[PDB]
Amino acid sequence: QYVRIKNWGSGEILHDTLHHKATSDFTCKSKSCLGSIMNPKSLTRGPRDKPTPLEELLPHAIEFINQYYGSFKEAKIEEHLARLEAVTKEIETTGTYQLTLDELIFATKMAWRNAPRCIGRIQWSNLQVFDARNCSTAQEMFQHICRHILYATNNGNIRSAITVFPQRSDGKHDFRLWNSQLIRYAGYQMPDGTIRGDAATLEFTQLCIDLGWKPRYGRFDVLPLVLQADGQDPEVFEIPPDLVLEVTMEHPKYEWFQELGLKWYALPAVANMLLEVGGLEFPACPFNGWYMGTEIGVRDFCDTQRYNILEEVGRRMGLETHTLASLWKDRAVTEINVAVLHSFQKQNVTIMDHHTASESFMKHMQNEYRARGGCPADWIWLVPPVSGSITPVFHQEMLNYVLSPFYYYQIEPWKTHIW
Amino acid sequence: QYVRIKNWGSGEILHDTLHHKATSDFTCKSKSCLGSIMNPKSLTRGPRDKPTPLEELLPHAIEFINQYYGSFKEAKIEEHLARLEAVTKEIETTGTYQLTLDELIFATKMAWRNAPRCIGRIQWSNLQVFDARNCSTAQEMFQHICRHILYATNNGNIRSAITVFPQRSDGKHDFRLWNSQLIRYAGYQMPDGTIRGDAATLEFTQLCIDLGWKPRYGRFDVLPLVLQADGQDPEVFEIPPDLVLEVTMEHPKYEWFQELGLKWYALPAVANMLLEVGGLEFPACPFNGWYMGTEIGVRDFCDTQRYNILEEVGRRMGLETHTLASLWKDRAVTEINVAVLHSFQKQNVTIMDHHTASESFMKHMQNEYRARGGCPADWIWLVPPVSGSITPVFHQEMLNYVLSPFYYYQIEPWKTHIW
Ligand code: HEM
Ligand code: HEM
Ligand SMILES: C[C@H](O)[C@H](O)[C@H]1CNc2nc(N)[nH]c(=O)c2N1
Ligand SMILES: C[C@H](O)[C@H](O)[C@H]1CNc2nc(N)[nH]c(=O)c2N1
Ligand SMILES: CCCNC(=[NH2+])NCCC[C@H](N)C(=O)O
Ligand SMILES: CCCNC(=[NH2+])NCCC[C@H](N)C(=O)O
Ligand SMILES: [Zn+2]
Repeated sequence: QYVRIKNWGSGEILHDTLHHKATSDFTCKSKSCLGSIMNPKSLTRGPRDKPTPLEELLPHAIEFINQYYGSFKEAKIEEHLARLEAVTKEIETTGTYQLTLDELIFATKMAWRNAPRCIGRIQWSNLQVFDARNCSTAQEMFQHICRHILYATNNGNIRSAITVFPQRSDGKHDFRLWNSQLIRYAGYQMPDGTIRGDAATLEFTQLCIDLGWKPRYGRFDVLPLVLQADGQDPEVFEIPPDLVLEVTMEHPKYEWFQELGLKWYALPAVANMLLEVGGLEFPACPFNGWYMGTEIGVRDFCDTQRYNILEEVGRRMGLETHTLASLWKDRAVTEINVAVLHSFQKQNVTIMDHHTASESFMKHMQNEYRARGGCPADWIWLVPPVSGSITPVFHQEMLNYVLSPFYYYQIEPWKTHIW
Repeated sequence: QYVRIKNWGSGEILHDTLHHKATSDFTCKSKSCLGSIMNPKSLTRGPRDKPTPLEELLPHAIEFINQYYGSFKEAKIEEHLARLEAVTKEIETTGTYQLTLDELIFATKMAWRNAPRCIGRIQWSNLQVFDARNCSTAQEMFQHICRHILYATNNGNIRSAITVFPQRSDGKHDFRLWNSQLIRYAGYQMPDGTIRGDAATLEFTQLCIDLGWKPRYGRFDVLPLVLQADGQDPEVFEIPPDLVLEVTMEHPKYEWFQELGLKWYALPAVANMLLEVGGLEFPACPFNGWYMGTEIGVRDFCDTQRYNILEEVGRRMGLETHTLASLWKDRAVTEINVAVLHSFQKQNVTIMDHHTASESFMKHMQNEYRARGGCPADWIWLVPPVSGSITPVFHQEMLNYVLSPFYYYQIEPWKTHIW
């Protein structure tokens, strides 16, 4: 039956039945809870050595095809049954199968719809799908990505999109983007122990250098694309500068803000996740949506492990930077968030504030429970890194489980690659 | 073995072995996660009808006695073995047993030390224990509580303390405080649909009225003590006003802040939890520590389901109160937090800001892993309702499990009481 779920802000009660359709075991044990683990094996889908067993594949394929045709208003049994038969024959004859374009589209949106850590899921149906399942070379990958970045950016009017490269076969010819995001700044560990740029890309940045890339040693040096096609070693490609849209940071009151020399890319695109559907796994499917202010303002700029600009902004605000109890951090981070939002709007780059994001997600979660009696949600990721209880999602109890289709994490390509 | 746990702010890794000592099953399933549930049955310890089975009691009692004597630097096998024998005889002869004062003290501090939702646990060893296991009447309960409130308040220099009433026997003669907190404001649903006071005490407040208490219908009317002794019906007692220390709210810049007419009690004391130790359950053991700013500033004052004063403060700050994306809520809530801290310090009432609290907890969590290879922690409760990622605990992965001794929740007394 259903798990009773409550919203303490409204007192509203919901019944989750959808959690029944969950697959394998999640992160938490029978007597313990590992919900605050960032990368649990339950959310990861690693390497392959041989094809996936027919006994396993077929059952999943049937289920997905059933899910697909099931999502239709006005059924099509005929086509449905015909498709079931066709897929079976294909698995029998080929050892796998191919999704129709419409099923891929459906699958990409469902996997998004089933992403528990995503707060923008109310947009799940508005998604552009670029079919690159035909791709054969890295150069071709590079071309597909450039087309993706260009379409997505749309001169600042960001559009959600995903590019689907070839599915995994024997797992010995994997298409993979060694990048965590299509566009990201490099991090360099200076000779003086210092760190210039984004400390989070330190390892990858060093990899790019090892792959022959030339380090510019700047705080905001966009990293190269490191593409691996058909199991082949990775080839490094520079992204055409004209394609990378950026926003320079400035505050609508503090004119000294510009003097910080801050900026960020406008396109947030996850590059290293794997799409799972009907038995199939796509280890290469970069997708993107648009930014939520706090991602840049709070995390990227203020994380102690990222740009860490919070004390500097505090000093320039003339705050009691040495009195933790003065709440100067609360003050600074809020002004940084205003700079980030204001700067995007000014330059006409689509962005969304955390309050608005939280509010729309609640609307979505309600549609979901009403539509399919549930919505997989990770409270720990869905609550903004600032203003927690000030947002409605904080007061909402939720269930986190892995359905299918789904976007999994993967093991760092350079850790599991036979050069 | 150990569960590897990481802190993404420092990159530091920890090994949790302590989770091994966990008892029953927690909240989360094998394929689902219910970590965001406020009141899971795994954290609740309900009513009793008959004594607790000797087969169950004895094993737990032995374990606790072993834990107790084990916590000693320089062992005392002799006394240890002697105590094991004495407790056994007692269970055999009486059908239960009594803890020595020192074991009760030890047990109250361990149960605190084992509270995953508590951020002040670095103070776990500094706790005053008032032994009221001899109490027989409500009047006596009322006297013990008054003594507790007086000792704890200490004219503003708050001291942590707990009062332990008689343990449960057959569960048909339970000592219980029908209150959620020793000191709390009443909530009244006005005739006009409105709500005056604290909306969170609406039901209880109505109960008090039903028990003959006279409603003053004010925004800050301290509620009466509703004590139930030896299974007897609850008797209502007014708390001596002189004993309830309060702080009037005022901002160190906005002089209009006082015009809001806000104030809060200085003593946060949980009244309705149950202490569990060596097979024994104490359904009545009010305890207290001191406030952390955000509890009042963010939750009590700004929760939409509490006093909900956030838009009013926003208007009086002249903020774009109708433009959610302006981040006015971030601005107001921060000033309210400054009012709350400033007002407590001004009136010399012990209080702690969330930044300082988060920092000390990290120090504690480190002592714990180093001391006993673990620390049960609920990330969802331990992260402040504001400034999330700005605090170190947000970047710390943690394991949540129920050890013993432990402070459990209980079912609302008025739901399970034979009048
Ligand atoms: C259109 C607006 C969108 C917004 C505003 C949005 C917002 C977010 C945010 C705030 C995160 C948190 C990232 C972090 O904290 O590191 C996230 C994660 C995620 N989103 Fe969305 N999202 C959007 C679109 C998408 C799209 C188009 C997809 C996929 C087709 C998607 C899939 C996911 C997944 C899988 C994660 C998890 C990433 C991870 O675990 O690192 N999102 N999203
Ligand atoms: C001395 C300083 C203390 C501080 C600053 C502190 C702080 C906190 C805070 C912030 C909460 C959150 C309450 C909420 O959000 O509703 C909490 C919960 C809790 N604390 Fe502590 N605490 C302190 C002392 C104590 C003491 C003395 C005990 C017990 C002997 C204790 C046991 C617990 C327990 C069981 C909870 C859970 C309450 C619930 O689930 O509603 N704390 N504490
Ligand atoms: C340890 C903890 O799980 C980790 O810091 C999480 C918390 N919540 C988060 N939420 C989002 N959206 N993104 C993150 O990176 C994190 N980090
Ligand atoms: C739904 C969710 O569990 C609930 O709102 C929690 C979140 N974290 C919390 N954390 C603390 N300290 N106190 C609370 O009351 C809550 N409420
Ligand atoms: C990839 C689609 C979802 N994208 C998104 N809203 N942001 C999450 C990734 C960007 C990352 N949080 C950053 O600020 O660097
Ligand atoms: C009871 C000991 C722990 N107390 C404490 N620090 N606060 C939690 C209870 C008070 C509650 N959060 C309130 O602001 O109304
Ligand atoms: Zn869990």
